[PDB]
Amino acid sequence: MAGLYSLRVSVFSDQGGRKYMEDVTQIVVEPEETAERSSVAFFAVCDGHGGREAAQFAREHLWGFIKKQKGFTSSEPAKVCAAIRKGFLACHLAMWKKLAEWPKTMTGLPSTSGTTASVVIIRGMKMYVAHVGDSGVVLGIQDKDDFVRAVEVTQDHKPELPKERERIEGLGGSVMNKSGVNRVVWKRPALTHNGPVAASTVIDQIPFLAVARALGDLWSYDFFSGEFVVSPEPDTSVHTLDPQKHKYIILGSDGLWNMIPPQDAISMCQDQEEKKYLMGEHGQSCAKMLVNRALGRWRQRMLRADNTSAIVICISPEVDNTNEDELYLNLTDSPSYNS
Ligand SMILES: [Mg+2]
Ligand SMILES: [Mg+2]
Repeated sequence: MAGLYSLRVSVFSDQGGRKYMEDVTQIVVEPEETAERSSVAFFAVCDGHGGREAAQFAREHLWGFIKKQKGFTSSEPAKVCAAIRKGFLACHLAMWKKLAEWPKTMTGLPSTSGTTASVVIIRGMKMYVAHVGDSGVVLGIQDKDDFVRAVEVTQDHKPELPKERERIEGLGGSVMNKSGVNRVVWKRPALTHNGPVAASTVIDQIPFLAVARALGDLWSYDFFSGEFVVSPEPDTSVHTLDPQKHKYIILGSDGLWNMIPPQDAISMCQDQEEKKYLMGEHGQSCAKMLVNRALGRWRQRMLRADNTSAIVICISPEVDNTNEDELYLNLTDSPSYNS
């Protein structure tokens, strides 16, 4: 069952109209002694907020925390998903220890930085997907066909999602519509012995987050229960890749998905793939095309563009290799990339 297929990967991110770039992306391909030096491929999009520090920390450390966990190289998927979940948690817990080193807010309080994190890990014919937040992951599947259908395989962790609101209200928080957007409302401040700032002023400085799960956001720690109101535990899923039917995996931040719906995005990739081999080295990758398309829609709607990021993975049943901004991967050939 050790199947042969190829991937072609592109990635692009743009700051949009924001003053800082807090989106990050990551791609790591490395041989696994487990799969007899067949390579595992890790892809991630992290949409940071409250400062770039958390997203940058996940960029540098999330994959290492994941692949260290017991059961990660197990052949049983339930154990792989369990290891991936533990790696998210370990990365979150490592940020807590880093918090003193991250820059203070403009009022002198500890950093409020946090980040969504969406991860795709391909090993063999299996695709593991883990996420916290709203940087969605979309598959394209061809059922032959000249139409590729989008499938959304992650659900955004919005505060008003019922499972999330239940968890938040159970810790003593609330979910409130603030200016048309539902937000987590937490009023329990992080109090110290040596800190100067007034407690009532700490309370007013607590963020109102638009996601209910993230890595970081350590202000959400609940001293009473020991839980974090903004949860670092990801949803996990496993899918069997069928190179005859699966054609695309898109990971993206909400800068992309707020402008470009899943089917629009998958149908655009299907159109760009034709063009990409007519412009050759100098056409836009699918990822670059998606980001620029979203930026065009932000502008056309007269809105400041968010940070916008995408990773597009094209799946091919062939294993025979011209776009300079695309990485070709055959995982049974032990490629190494950024590793
Ligand atoms: Mg952001
Ligand atoms: Mg965003």
